Amino acid sequence: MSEKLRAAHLLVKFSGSRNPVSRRTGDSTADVTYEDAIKELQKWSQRIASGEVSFEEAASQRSDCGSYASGGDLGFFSSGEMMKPFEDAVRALKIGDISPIVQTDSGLHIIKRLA
Repeated sequence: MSEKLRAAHLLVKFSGSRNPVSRRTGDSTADVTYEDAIKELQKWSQRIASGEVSFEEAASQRSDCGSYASGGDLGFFSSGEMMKPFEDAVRALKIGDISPIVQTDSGLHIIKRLA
């Protein structure tokens, strides 16, 4: 029951990740690798978890995905409406839970369930 979900996600792009331009670089993220990207995502995913910054604060600046202008959080969607490894993580956490560094087609993600 209840197919509708709400979640917040961050997206990091890296040199060669199909699209070498992040909202965090604006021009190109072709200088940062998947390692440097994980190095970065793991810090924001850390701070968001530790309480240094909120997902919103990190996402709006760092996330290359359109949710940068939304606060990282998305609206309501039907379970399975996202990406395979993305939704895999979303279902793997409840409200208030954040997922470990999950890579995707075009880069890196961390997601937390809002509802």
